[PDB]
Amino acid sequence: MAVNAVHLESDAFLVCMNHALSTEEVMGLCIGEVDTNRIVHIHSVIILRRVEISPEQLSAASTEAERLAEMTGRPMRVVGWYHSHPHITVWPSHVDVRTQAMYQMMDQGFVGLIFSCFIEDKNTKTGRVLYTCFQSVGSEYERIEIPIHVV
Amino acid sequence: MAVNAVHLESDAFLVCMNHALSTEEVMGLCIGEVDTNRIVHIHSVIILRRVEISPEQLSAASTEAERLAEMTGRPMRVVGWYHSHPHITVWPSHVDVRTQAMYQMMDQGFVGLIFSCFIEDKNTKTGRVLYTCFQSVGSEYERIEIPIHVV
Ligand SMILES: [Zn+2]
Ligand SMILES: [Zn+2]
Repeated sequence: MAVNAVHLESDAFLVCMNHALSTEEVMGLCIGEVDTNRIVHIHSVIILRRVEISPEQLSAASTEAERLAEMTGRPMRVVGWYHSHPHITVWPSHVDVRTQAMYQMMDQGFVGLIFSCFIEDKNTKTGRVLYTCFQSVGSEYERIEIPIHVV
Repeated sequence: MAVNAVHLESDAFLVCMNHALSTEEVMGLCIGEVDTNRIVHIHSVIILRRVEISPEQLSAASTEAERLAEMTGRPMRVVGWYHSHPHITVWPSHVDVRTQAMYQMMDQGFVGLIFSCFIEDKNTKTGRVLYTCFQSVGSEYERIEIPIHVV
């Protein structure tokens, strides 16, 4: 079992929350660290528009990794990826599962993260936001949920 | 200081050594882990032919990351990149420094690794192989050597 849990610091949570409400095609970059107990600490999340990473994406990631490392004193890095599900259920689409899968070909403890304000019940007057953390598992891959906590 | 030292297990060393002798354009992928003391453990190295990673490169990396994690029990990942300097000095070319620099925009503790059997003295009868570990540091980037040990 690669990752036991994911500790998401409250500020990075609020960022994902704010974009989950956007309700509009982008993807986020989770930045933080991993400790002895296979726990992924996410201190910040940056949201921007085979495996390829644009120089625009690199500079944004590096800038926050600098700001975080300068704050904490510890070295930071990209540990996960975020995107929103405003028009579908919070669960990872089969594309997300196959995407996360090839991400794990590099970090193996890499993490998939999804927020969703979507509600199919069109008669309820009650607000809802879901957030799940997932990975991937011959033959096809499938979702495996990772416990996620907020600090 | 992102990384204190690099612990390179003896078998991964021999691999880099074997290709350093090839004397012939490829690049290697260092696979391992990082611990509390900012030490990069490299358990294996795979050598194959903006930031882009081919699906051919991904499958190779994942396969060894599986084999290592199955052996050690701990989760593995890509921690560095290797290439040989058979026709130049062991020191990182300015391209290597700029390459390593944008690698660090993702991992920050990511490591550059170079082996070299090159000897400019054409009158000496004595064999030599150098290996250095480096990173990158507004304005231009420059080489910063990382201590490297073999297990
Ligand atoms: Zn999706
Ligand atoms: Zn070079």
